[PDB]
Amino acid sequence: EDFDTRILEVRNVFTMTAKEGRKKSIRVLVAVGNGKGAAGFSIGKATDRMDAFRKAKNRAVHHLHYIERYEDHTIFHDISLRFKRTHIKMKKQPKGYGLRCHRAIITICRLIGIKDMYAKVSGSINMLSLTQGLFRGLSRQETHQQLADKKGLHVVEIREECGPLPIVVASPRGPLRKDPEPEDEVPDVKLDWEDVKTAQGMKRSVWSNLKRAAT
RNA sequence: AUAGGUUUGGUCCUAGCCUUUCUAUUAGCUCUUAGUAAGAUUACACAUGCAAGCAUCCCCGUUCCAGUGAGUUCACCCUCUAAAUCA
Ligand SMILES: [K+]
Ligand SMILES: [K+]
Ligand SMILES: [K+]
Ligand SMILES: [K+]
Ligand SMILES: [Mg+2]
Repeated sequence: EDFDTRILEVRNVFTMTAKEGRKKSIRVLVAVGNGKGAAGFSIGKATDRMDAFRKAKNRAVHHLHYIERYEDHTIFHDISLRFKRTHIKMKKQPKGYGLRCHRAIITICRLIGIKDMYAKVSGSINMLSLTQGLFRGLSRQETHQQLADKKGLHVVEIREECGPLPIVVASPRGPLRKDPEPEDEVPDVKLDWEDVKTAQGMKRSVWSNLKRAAT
């Protein structure tokens, strides 16, 4: 009773049979989630649409991921991934930002319990790949605690709204290293041109930052 | 772009086209009030009226303002140095 189901896609797939010719089947993608991190998805197939809905709904609950939510409202860090030909680039956002993402990601996020996030889907906009990719990235996100333990260092959060106050969000449960992490003068990191282009005010889009209903 | 529709018996990939947003002109139909802003398609031809005077005569001004977008890297910086203002 805690879990809620929401349809993502309904497709009329067809095969050819010797006796009848075109045989119509229903392929249904559904996502189930209780809103507290536990969410899954499944594909249900049946000649009747009701049977397809049921099969997908009941099978999705046996394939539940657990999503680590930072402060139970957003992701811990920005996740960029490619699943097959679909690119999903998700950004961590502050409280009150909303779900500025593809309608399907909005639906899945509400089931997971993420309230604030931005995501841009590029490449193929296949619904199967998007869902499978979204759950792949969110499942693999590293929490602040896991980072502190791996690095043996404090994770200190700097917030602009709190000035210079150092907020320690995670500390290493084991021994704390005494050597500071080597500060590379120039980071050899791969930058997304779309990010850099926006930061330099070089991106004019009439469709970006349009006023939309509360999500 | 938070995207959407569309190739096929069907699936996936790629791809073009189109949809949704925001402005400006024109057309159809329709139209109550007030304030404000803006306002020939045409460097085609133009009836008529007006748009430059001032002032003890000399001078000064009419080389400005206003208009248009035909032509088109004459517009910017540096160097140098006329005219002009500082009786
Ligand atoms: K397309
Ligand atoms: K009209
Ligand atoms: K005079
Ligand atoms: K011109
Ligand atoms: Mg001189």
